[PDB]
Amino acid sequence: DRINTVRGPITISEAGFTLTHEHICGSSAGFLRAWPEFFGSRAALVEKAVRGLRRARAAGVRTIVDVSTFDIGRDVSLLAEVSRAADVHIVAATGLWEDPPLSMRLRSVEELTQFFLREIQYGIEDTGIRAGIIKVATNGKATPFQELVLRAAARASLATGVPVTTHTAASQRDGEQQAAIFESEGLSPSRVCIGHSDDTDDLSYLTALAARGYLIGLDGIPHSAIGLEDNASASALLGNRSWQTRALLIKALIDQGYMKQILVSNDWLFGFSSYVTNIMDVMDSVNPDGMAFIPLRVIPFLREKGVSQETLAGITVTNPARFLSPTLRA
Amino acid sequence: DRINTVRGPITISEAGFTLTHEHICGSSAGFLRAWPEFFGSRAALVEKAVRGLRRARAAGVRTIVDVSTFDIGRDVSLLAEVSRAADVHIVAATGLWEDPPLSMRLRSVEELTQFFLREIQYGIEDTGIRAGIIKVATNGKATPFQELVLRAAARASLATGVPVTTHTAASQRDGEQQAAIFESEGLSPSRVCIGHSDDTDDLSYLTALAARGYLIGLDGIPHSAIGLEDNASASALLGNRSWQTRALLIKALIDQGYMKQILVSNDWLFGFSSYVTNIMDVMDSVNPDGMAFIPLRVIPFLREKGVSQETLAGITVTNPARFLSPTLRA
Ligand SMILES: *[C@H]1CC[C@@](C)(CC)CC1
Ligand SMILES: *[C@H]1CC[C@@](C)(CC)CC1
Ligand SMILES: [Zn+2]
Ligand SMILES: [Zn+2]
Ligand SMILES: [Zn+2]
Ligand SMILES: [Zn+2]
Repeated sequence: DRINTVRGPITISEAGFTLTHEHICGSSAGFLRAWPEFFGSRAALVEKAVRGLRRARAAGVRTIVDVSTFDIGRDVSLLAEVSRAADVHIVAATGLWEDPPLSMRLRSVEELTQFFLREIQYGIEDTGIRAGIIKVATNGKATPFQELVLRAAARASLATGVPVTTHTAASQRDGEQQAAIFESEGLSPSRVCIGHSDDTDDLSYLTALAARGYLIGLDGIPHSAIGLEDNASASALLGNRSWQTRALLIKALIDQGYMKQILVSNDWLFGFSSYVTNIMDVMDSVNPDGMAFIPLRVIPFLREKGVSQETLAGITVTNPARFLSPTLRA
Repeated sequence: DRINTVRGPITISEAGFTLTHEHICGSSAGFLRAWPEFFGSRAALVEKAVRGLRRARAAGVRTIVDVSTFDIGRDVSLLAEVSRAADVHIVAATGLWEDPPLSMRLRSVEELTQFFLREIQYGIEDTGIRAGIIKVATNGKATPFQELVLRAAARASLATGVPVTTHTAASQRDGEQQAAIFESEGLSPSRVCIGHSDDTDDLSYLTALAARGYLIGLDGIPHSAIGLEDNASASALLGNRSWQTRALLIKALIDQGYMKQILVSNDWLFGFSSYVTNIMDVMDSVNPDGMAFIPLRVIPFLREKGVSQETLAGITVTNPARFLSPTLRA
């Protein structure tokens, strides 16, 4: 019962209020090292992230789970530096997202399992920092390689107790296939969060997952392009459903009896090179609260709509602790 | 008139016998750092590369051009270590090959030009090592992003005098479109090598490029799967034309008056993670000479077929020096 962070193991009690799907920087493997000026400078990115995490900490956040994989350009040295300076725990991820390079896409399920286990059990690169979560992705029907990634993630989870969290095209109901593959490997749904699930309003899809034991990641609450006029790229990324609409899915699942299975987050970033240039500026204009958006805006909104403080504390503290603490069956 | 290597500038005289298309390791950005055990260990890869380069040096090679880009997982610290230990100059590359990540594929022609110029004029990552060549790629008709890469490579070459070298699907005559795009930006064909050109027997394609001034990269001479029975992956990568057939294209271009435009190489590697597992073992069984294959087997073969020593010295020493030495018009 300890959770690996970029600064070492922490007890479940130390995690506190936890955002379960966030990014310091959404990039690509090697990109921050090769082209730091894309972000102004590495120091500028560090400074921005520390300011943002300090603001989140002032609003009550104690831990974020950075679900950046290898192919999101996860730099655990950057995460450790930012975590130290902001006094916010950061859980790092292994796994693979939607942009694996050839050297990953040509691998077998066994090889991929070895790589994920390396990052969980030994360390990331030469840093000794161990991942506390496994991140995977589909965008519609899984590609053949994505099927291997899902299976390898299940195998790594079954060996270590570390949970799996997923990226979906929620409107395509990807979670159903993801669940099918995970269960074919014997993985407990208690160890899996189906993420980007606030991208859909289909309650039959969401409750079908929750009914069989999955955690539901409502992780992009502030993502919306409403009020951005004539920005095609921002609308394609963020959608045109309001943050209130996304947040009300939290209340819906509470009202259906799934309060213990909800995980809430911002899916925010402090740099973002894997999309159009200046998307970060657009996103910061939409949501200047950044990662503090959940505690500063969503929690009071749900309280106004009748959700209790106790229930929201369970969702933001108890559920992330139960999810992250390593086990085969949570 | 100095050429950048991973150990600093060298004079044109110091380059000597030069292989113009080689790789220490064919991988993906960040992969060697994240999963060195894929290659046994980093130290094992270093040892293998040093042994191979020492064998090449004993056969007469003095310089190789490592045309690994960012997305081939070029590790210039690895190149410098291997170059020091083997006493063989290594020229590093910028540019982009066929596996760019999202953080590259979303960039503009201007942004890409900035990145290529960074690696030529300032340094690669934080190493201060500067690229001496720009590598680009198409596989058939250029994708929209590949058109931007080709244009940015031309712009970087026009600003610095550093040459461009290309990957083609030679049987699809990619060099014709590559030339068209390069020339639309004003780039001199004297600054461009159209590579993998030994993958085709079409002399009308090859002479059409050479006639307008391009250098012709006959750079995969030992690549052949003849005599490998029932290895689909090796045959798809290496082809079923013999090394003698590839080598005779050198003689053909000499006989057509293009001796000053021929560049010859092995396109060898000491590690190879961007293809099927154990491809390196298959390749080493096909060609145990590795990068020494050109001087030990191809040069004597061409001499037996009537090519003079003087002409082969011009192709292996003079042409690479004229190609690499920075200039707008060579
Ligand atoms: C938390 C306490 C339970 C209610 C009131 C009903 C599920 C929701 C808020
Ligand atoms: C090098 C000298 C010229 C010949 C004999 C004819 C082009 C080829 C070998
Ligand atoms: Zn995602
Ligand atoms: Zn995310
Ligand atoms: Zn190539
Ligand atoms: Zn090559």
